[PDB]
Amino acid sequence: KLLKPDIERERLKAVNSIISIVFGTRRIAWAHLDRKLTVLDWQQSDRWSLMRGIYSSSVYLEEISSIISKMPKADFYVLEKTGLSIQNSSLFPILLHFHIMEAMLYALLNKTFAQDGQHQVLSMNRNAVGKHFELMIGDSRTSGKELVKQFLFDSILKADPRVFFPSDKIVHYRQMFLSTELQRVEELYDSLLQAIAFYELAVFD
Amino acid sequence: KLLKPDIERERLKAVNSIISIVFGTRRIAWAHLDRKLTVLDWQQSDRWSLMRGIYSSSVYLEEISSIISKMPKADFYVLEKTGLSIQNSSLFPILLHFHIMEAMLYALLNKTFAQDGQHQVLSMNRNAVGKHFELMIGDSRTSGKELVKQFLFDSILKADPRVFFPSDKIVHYRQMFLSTELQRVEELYDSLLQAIAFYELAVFD
Repeated sequence: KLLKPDIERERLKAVNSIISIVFGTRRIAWAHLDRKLTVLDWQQSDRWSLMRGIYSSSVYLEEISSIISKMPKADFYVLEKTGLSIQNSSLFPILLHFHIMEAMLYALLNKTFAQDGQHQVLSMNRNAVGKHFELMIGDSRTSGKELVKQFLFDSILKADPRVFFPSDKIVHYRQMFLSTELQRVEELYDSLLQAIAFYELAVFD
Repeated sequence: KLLKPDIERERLKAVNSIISIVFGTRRIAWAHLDRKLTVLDWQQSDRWSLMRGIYSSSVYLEEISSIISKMPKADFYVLEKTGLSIQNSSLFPILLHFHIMEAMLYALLNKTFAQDGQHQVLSMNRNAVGKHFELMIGDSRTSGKELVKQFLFDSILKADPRVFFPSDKIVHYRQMFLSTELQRVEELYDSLLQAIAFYELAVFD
């Protein structure tokens, strides 16, 4: 239930790095984390041309191809599996957008699937990630902004933390968090938390 | 309006061959036609695991990769653009299926797009193809079976044919039609009709 499709515990425990991807209706963000829990890259971008009343596959292709052209190679690419269902009609536009994004990411990031048939793109249960970080109110999630801010601006550093930021990147990551803090880019926070949760729940059991 | 995205007229007139793809909820079909209007290939899928209750991107990736592995190369891959609107909540399961199919076909059949940004997958308006073959009664499109039967079994030979079946293949295409005459095989008919309409409306003017 946590991860789909089903990957052998062997390939999961031997991961060297993942790219965790989270998107909304307006923005997308991703984080590259290695098995040392080091944040090798962490980016967000406002894909403002999407979700403007039309569902043009050609525009989705241009946007998603541009997004992934900035991603380094990783063992797995992890997307959110949300709680949206077909029964609610008022959420149809969002659900359709999410499935198109997910479909092209599955297709474009599985660069060798046609030759080896091994899945590299996974969907991770967002509700389970929310419970893991105690971000739930009711059965929905609250913001992980404050929890990410703790990781990024904690003072102690006298015990092994749950996530590491390199020295060359920590200055940029902090300027990125503060410059986008007023806009509250939830996808940026959620991509980091999903990557941490992937290692804590699926790699280092 | 007829074709999306917009393609330079230079590329359209220079087409050597196309793959015309039409899918429903149960089957997919395609036709490979060159600029001499020769049916180089024409076939349909049997049965797939899609549209059986769930929408799994991993399952769509597996099914569509298998379908594409049977297709030859072509200059363009033309998909149907239907009139289903997100405003019509009753059809969202089918609309979701169609958009996932389209998104992965756009992603997987654009093997060079990531380098040059030249679209090779196009969406052709189904209603316009309907009007071109005078199949419309009101705003609904009737079956093209009679047209295709006429194209495959025309023994008068007093008009310039609009499509040509090669000799090593015309035997197989006729027994394909007769074995499928007793079943719902509209995708097979529509894939051929869409290929012809593409040449008559976009290539030769």
